[PDB]
Amino acid sequence: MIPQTLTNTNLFIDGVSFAGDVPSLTLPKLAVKTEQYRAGGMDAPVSIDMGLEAMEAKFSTNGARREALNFFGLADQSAFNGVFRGSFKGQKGASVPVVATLRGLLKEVDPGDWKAGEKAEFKYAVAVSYYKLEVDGREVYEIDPVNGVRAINGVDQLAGMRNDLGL
Amino acid sequence: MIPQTLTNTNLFIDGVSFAGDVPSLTLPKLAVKTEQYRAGGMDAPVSIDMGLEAMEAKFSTNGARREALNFFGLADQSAFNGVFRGSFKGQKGASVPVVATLRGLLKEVDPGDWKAGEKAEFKYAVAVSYYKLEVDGREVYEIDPVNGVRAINGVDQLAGMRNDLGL
Amino acid sequence: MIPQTLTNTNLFIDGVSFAGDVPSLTLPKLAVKTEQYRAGGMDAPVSIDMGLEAMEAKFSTNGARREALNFFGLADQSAFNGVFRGSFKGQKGASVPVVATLRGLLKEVDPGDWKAGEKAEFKYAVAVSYYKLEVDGREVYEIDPVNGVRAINGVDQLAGMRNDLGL
Amino acid sequence: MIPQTLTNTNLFIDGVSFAGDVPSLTLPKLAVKTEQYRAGGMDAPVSIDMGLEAMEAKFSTNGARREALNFFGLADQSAFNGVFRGSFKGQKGASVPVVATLRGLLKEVDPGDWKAGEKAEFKYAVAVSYYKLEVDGREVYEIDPVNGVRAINGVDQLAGMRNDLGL
Amino acid sequence: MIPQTLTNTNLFIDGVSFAGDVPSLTLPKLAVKTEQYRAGGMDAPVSIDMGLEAMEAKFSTNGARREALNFFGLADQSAFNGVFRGSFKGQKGASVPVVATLRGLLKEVDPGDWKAGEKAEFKYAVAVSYYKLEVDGREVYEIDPVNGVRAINGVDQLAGMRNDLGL
Amino acid sequence: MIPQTLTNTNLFIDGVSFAGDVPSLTLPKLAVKTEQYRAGGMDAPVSIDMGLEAMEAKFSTNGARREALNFFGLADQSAFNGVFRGSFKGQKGASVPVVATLRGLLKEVDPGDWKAGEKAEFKYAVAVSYYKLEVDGREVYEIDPVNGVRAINGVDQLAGMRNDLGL
Amino acid sequence: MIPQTLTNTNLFIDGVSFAGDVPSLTLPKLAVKTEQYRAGGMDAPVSIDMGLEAMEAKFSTNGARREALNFFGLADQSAFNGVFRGSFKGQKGASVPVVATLRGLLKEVDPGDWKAGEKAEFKYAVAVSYYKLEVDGREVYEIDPVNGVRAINGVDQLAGMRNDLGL
Amino acid sequence: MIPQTLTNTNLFIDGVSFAGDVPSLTLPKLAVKTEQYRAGGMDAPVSIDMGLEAMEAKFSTNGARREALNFFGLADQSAFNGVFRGSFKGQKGASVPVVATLRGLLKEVDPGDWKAGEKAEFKYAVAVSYYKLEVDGREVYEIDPVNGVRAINGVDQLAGMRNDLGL
Amino acid sequence: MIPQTLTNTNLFIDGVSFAGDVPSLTLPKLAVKTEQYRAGGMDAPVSIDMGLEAMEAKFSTNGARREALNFFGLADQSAFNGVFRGSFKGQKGASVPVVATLRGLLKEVDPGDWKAGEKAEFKYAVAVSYYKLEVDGREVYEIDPVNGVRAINGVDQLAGMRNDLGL
Amino acid sequence: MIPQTLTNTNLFIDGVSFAGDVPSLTLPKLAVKTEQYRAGGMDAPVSIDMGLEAMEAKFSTNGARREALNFFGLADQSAFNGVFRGSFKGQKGASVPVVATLRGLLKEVDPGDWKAGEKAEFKYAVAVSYYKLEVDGREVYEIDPVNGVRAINGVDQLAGMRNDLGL
Amino acid sequence: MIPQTLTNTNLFIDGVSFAGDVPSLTLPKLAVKTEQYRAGGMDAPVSIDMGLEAMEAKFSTNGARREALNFFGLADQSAFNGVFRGSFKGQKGASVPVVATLRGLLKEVDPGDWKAGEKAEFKYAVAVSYYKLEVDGREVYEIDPVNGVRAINGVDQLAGMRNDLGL
Amino acid sequence: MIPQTLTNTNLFIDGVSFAGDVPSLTLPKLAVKTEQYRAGGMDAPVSIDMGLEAMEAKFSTNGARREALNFFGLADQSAFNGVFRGSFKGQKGASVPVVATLRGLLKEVDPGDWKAGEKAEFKYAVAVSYYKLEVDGREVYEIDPVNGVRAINGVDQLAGMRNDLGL
Repeated sequence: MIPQTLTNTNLFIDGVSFAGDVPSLTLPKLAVKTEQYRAGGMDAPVSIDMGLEAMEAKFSTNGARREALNFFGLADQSAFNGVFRGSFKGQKGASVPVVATLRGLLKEVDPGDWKAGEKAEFKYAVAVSYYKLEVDGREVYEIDPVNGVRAINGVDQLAGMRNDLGL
Repeated sequence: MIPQTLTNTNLFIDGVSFAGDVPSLTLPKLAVKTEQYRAGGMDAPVSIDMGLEAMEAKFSTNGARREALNFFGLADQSAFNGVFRGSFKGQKGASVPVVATLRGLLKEVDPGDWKAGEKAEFKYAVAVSYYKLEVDGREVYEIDPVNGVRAINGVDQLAGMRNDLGL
Repeated sequence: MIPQTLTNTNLFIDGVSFAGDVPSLTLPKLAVKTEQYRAGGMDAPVSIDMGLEAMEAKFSTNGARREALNFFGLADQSAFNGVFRGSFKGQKGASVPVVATLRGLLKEVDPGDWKAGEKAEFKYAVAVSYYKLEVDGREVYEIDPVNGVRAINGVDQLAGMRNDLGL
Repeated sequence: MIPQTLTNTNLFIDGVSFAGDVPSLTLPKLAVKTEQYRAGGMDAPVSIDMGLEAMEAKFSTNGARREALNFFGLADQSAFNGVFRGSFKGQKGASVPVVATLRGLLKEVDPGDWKAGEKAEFKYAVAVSYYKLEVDGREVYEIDPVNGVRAINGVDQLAGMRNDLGL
Repeated sequence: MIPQTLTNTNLFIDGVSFAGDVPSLTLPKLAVKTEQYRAGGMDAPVSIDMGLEAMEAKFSTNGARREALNFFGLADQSAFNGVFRGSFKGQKGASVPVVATLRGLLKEVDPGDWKAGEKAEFKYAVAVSYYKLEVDGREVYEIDPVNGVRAINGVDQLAGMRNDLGL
Repeated sequence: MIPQTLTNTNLFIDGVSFAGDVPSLTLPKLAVKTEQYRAGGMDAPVSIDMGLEAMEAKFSTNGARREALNFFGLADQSAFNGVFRGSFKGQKGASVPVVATLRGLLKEVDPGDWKAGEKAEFKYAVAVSYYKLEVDGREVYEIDPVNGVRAINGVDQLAGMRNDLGL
Repeated sequence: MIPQTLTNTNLFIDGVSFAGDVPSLTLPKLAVKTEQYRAGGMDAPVSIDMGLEAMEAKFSTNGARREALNFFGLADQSAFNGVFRGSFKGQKGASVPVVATLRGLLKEVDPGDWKAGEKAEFKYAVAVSYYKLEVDGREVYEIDPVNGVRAINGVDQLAGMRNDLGL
Repeated sequence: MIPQTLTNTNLFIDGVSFAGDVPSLTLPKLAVKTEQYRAGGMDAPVSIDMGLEAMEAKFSTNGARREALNFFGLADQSAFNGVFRGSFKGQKGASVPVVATLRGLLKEVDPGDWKAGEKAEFKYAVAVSYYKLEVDGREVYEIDPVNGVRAINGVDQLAGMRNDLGL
Repeated sequence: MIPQTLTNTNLFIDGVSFAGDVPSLTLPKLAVKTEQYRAGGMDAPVSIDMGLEAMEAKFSTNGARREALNFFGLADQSAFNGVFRGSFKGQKGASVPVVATLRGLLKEVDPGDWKAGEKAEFKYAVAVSYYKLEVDGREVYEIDPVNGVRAINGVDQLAGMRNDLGL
Repeated sequence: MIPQTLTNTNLFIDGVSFAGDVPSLTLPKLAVKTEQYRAGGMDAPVSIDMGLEAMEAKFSTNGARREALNFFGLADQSAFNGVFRGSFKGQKGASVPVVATLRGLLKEVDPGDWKAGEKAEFKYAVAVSYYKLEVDGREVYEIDPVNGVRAINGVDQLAGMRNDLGL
Repeated sequence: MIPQTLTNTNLFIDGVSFAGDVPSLTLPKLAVKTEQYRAGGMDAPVSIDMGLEAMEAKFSTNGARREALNFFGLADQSAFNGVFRGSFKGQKGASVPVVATLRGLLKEVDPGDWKAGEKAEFKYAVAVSYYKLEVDGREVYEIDPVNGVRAINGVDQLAGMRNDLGL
Repeated sequence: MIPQTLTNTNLFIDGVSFAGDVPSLTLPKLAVKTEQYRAGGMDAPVSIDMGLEAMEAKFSTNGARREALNFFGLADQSAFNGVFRGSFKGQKGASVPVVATLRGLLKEVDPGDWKAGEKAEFKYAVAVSYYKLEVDGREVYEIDPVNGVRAINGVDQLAGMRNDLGL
């Protein structure tokens, strides 16, 4: 119960600050692989959580930022680290930091149309292999796909699966 | 026969009020699985009610509302409760409350593009496993898919199906 | 040879007047299942009338109109009656009533985005099982799919089919 | 020399009309037992008419139509009567009735997969012991296998065989 | 070599003039069934004329014009006659009449959204079984699909096909 | 003469309800061992009813339903009971129960491909040693193979055979 | 060396034109009874021409065309005459007629599934006892199986066989 | 290195000038059938030139230009000649003529919506069977598909193919 | 009576975890050698349990997993152990482990088509000589073919056979 | 080590060029009659070369190409000559001619379904009695079955067989 | 951490400067063929780098630039060289050159609609067979697909692949 | 426990690299001749290893690769050597070489349909007489059929057979 939204952002990659060239910043969309499930004895289908969808982050630059141009197509996937920061200010004089540590693959580099008097707008896309979202210094999520972590507030929801499969 | 429409809204999740951060609120669309049916002796197809479609609610926030960010991807589906409220005011000085109790899965979390001076606009989607719509304190609907309830004004339309299938 | 168009409308359901809450009214589209037919000895295909398409009416409300919210998903299909009225006024001071009696299924209920200061705009859709259109008090059409009626000005075009099939 | 095809159908069994539940209707395929015949003095084989193949009709229902469910496996073969009707409409406003009186055995009852929100689609098959096809009220064929009738336009083609065999 | 375009139009159906209610008039699009043909010894494909596409005219009314509402879905296809007229005026004071006699099926009737203070805009579509276009009183085209006519300036281009097929 | 089809289903085994896990339900196909019979003096073969074919039911589950996993390969054949229920709803508000009591052998258990994010889809097959189909509470069939029952509407068609063979 | 293909077709039977109802037309496939022959002193088998295969034409109708429905199963084989015509148009404005006179047996009549709003598609098959193919008014082939004719451009290839066998 | 672009255009067909009615003129798009080719030993796919795509020109008129209305659907494909002219003026006082001789089929005639006070806008499309583009009086291209010409500045790139295939 | 299905899997061989490379996992199909049995005095055949069919498991890898590539074709059959694990999660927050201990022969290794930018998809097949299925830590089955065990819930159904044969 | 593939083709028969009508061209498949051979002292079978399989070429036309329609069923087998040409262009500007001289029997002529607005697609098949494949003007193969030639790069592999058999 | 973007551009082809006619310049998009990979023991899919996607550059001209009009469809693919230059100026007085040497195929030439008083806007597309991007005189990337180079800052990421495949 | 799959491939034959023309590469399938064995005292059959199946490799080219076209049908079987290489890259920056040395017979050469603008796709098949698979430089398998070798990790599983048979 208070107005609040984004006011400013910033991007870190390999400790390098892009405070100055992140026009668009995108936190990877989160979804589950809902399988609409209808069986006998039930009229209306119910969705079932059958795991997460593929994550994909995105962030853009307007200049030839050789840092994060040199992380495309590396053989060492998951070497592309990253931190998405966002400053959420309420109505009142209070600021909520939001942090999304990423680690994965710089999937794509898509230089837009160079129109000779218009912004370059390099679009990137990242295929995420690790996702930790923090709000106000507190863990909200932590995915680790390959290790089987899906944590909510520090509670791994997948502990039962890990027990069933024996890691 | 009176003008009337929405004037203001509010969202409750787990008793927490979001009176202040619900720019877009969406009641789940309702449909039936009409199978266009044409047989011999009839020129034009007739639709047949073969059950309901999948429900999906949606609601959005602009700030890192840790409540309802921490209900994504939980193992305990249907733990995501929810109440969609809407205040319908007529022309004259009268107000009609509309309430849609929900219970299901927080299917999706889709943080929009962070553009550094624009609203964050976190989009969520909910896969609904229970739907009770009330208007002016009176039951309009109640779905319970897994138990086989499709009630209109308190009249379970599926009672014949439940008798035929023996629960 | 006179200008003329719609000026105002109204909706009846179960004798209840919605004179006041029908922003959009839609008469069900009418089509035939034309099968583009080309055979030997003819260069260009000719369409063949192989029956009608599925009908679908639509009408919307902005308030929680409990009448016609309580006709969704009823087991008794074709209990959803309905009358679409439209007042066509010419250039000169004359008014032509257009009436489309409907009877079928309230197929769908789709509450739009509740944006907290914008109209609700409940979208409905109806799967029609009976369609009688009247203009100026005169029968233009009457479909009855299940009985095999497709009348034009009172002339059942399907009488030959009914004779061939023996009802 | 006119476009024409099927527009609508209907099924009668024991005088009961299934005007409403015949999604697929199949007239029994007709063939002769061609024996590809090659002899001395001829390069290319010629087919010889050595009688008809087995007939088999088919028709389907989507509901538990107790009429024609209760004609399976009866001891009294040929008690399963039947009339396949089809309304062939030309391009112009003319309708040609096609009628295939059948009489034989309800050979098979094959309820399809009940998928809980999909049509039932009971498939039947009929082993035919009598076949009279009529077009526009005129006899086209009449088979009577056991009596040795194969009539074309009222002309029993098997009269020579009946004379040779002495009935 | 002179500026020229459409200035005004009119529609006749069954001799009835709609001088007053034809907001949109559409002459049926004409195309050939080009099969992009590439063979050995040729690099680039060449299109081949393999006959015409299906024709479809369209015209709209804003009032309940009972004439041409009563020609939908008639059993007698090709009873829907029609004349599309268009007055092409040059720069100089000269007017070129364009006439497209049509005859076919009123395929479709699609009453637009009745918005209570907006034009009705009944959309129709016609499946054409005969097309004669005239410009300045002179035959430009004449299709007759079922008889195998595709005339240009009175020259049936299909005469060779008619000779080959023997009508 | 009314539209009607399946809307929902359910399965009972040993009184246990699987209202919730029967994606596909299959009633055993019914056929007779038609021997296409051609003799002297008849041109076209006639099928003869020489008894029924082997029955086989099928039903599937997506979870490890230990009930009906523990009925495979039991020494006591015919201990696998079962009830296939199906709710056939007409167009109008009426529901027709269909019941197929089964008793036989759980012939087969075929766990589909486990694809790590897709339904399990355990396929079963049942070899039926008893089949009673009921529609709307009325006996349609009753097979009892080993006792020699083939009843239609309560009329054992095999009574003549039982008399001839002396039980 | 010119593009060319089929553009339109037509069928004659007993002088009756089916210019209007021949969706699919099939000229009988031609083959020889190649016996793959390998002997001593040769590594790879060579095919030997040991006569022709059985011919079979096919053509279909969508309406109850009583002409060519009344030629099935006639005692007088080879009374079913027939002419398959095809208009082959090149790229340039030239048309090549192709004609296949047939004479044989209407082997088969296979009415497809009547689906109540879909084409009937009567499939026929013809067992051919005479085959003359003409292109551009010139004899390409003439088979006469029973008389021992296999002519190419008017040259009976079987004259040596006829001499050897003495007719 | 000089500014330059289109300033004015014109169309010739059969020597007739349409200096006055060519609002939109389109030179046929040119492409090659690139097959994205990836093999062993190479990470990234390389496109391969496997011939040209289908060409299609377009040009429009607003009046009933009987010339080029009378070239649709002619049996003599490639009788539709044509010359697309365009005057490219630089910054300085110099003009570069661009000429695209065409020859092919007037594929399509698509009269737009006649809206009674709006331009007619007849859209045409041409299927091209010959394409010679000239700039400043010099040959840039010449396709001749059927003869196997793809010339650049007078150099047939397909000479090797013609040698390999022996014309 | 609860929704439930597979969400994730894992494979163990010789204690080595393939948590990361099991795209497809297949539990061996289970069947009995039903001999359709018909005798005198019974119309319809009854299936008889005459033992189990051959078992065959399958599992696939996309990388050269030297573990389980080195168990093919070993002289010591039944040295190929194995554990198929599957995590079945219900609707609610509960997880059911399913375990199938296997022991037999790695029958087959079938590397799919290596397409240079597509998954390798090594297909394996296992010929099973021992099968214990467990659900939720409880024995469902245990086959031991060579020792004559077919246990259901710990009850050897073959004890009578072992007594009859004296081990 | 260079990308390369087919770009265009052509067919010669009796010196006549079909540059324009060879949509599909097929070089005859080559195989050996491998007899999977397993003997004592060897675990795994080894294939043995026991001669070639039967060859069969194929090529198709869409028009009534009287040349190569008049070579079917000739008494003089091996009079059907033929040259299959194919232009293989690399990535770089180089073209590799591939030539397969054929000589054998036009085995089969299979006119596809004439669908009245679709390509004719005459399928042929050739039974080959001589096969010389050349690449870039160099002999790759030469079969002569009846003379016992199987040459690779001019080296008759069958010379030992010819010596053993004395021609 | 400094504002920076594109201010001006230029194109070189074959050493010819188009300083004056490059309205739109496009550097080829870079991506990897991510295969979303999910296996056992992991909830969420991880993308895998399986090589690069097809590259495609684009650049446009408004005048008939005979240079780079004469490089379309050349037999010698990779003869189309090219240099994309872009001047990135920061906030402060500093300029960063960006250079993308290209070499491949001028895939496509697409002259836009010539509207008689609007820019011509010739669109080209290039299929790239070599890509070296340089920023500030330093190598950022170098692809060479056919040789297997994917260099980052001079470090060939594909050296392991080249070792594994032996070039 | 790491994601990994194929990324790129290559083929060597006689030391010649086909780095550039191996669209599909197939390692020979490996199986054993399992004889499903059931005896007295055992309910369920057990498979027995009775030796290996026939091996068959496959690899394809799109150009006339005279190397490996000139190894078909050679008298000297097992002169066709070969090395199948595959680069398996994990998630992390590591590459696993897989090598399958082959030696046998080029069994088959099957040039696909040459469609004049589509890849040639020469399919080959190899009958293998020697198979050594290596992963990461380590011997996984070595078959030598004729010498009786079936090695796993350097351990000849057939040593007992060789002792029993005395070589």
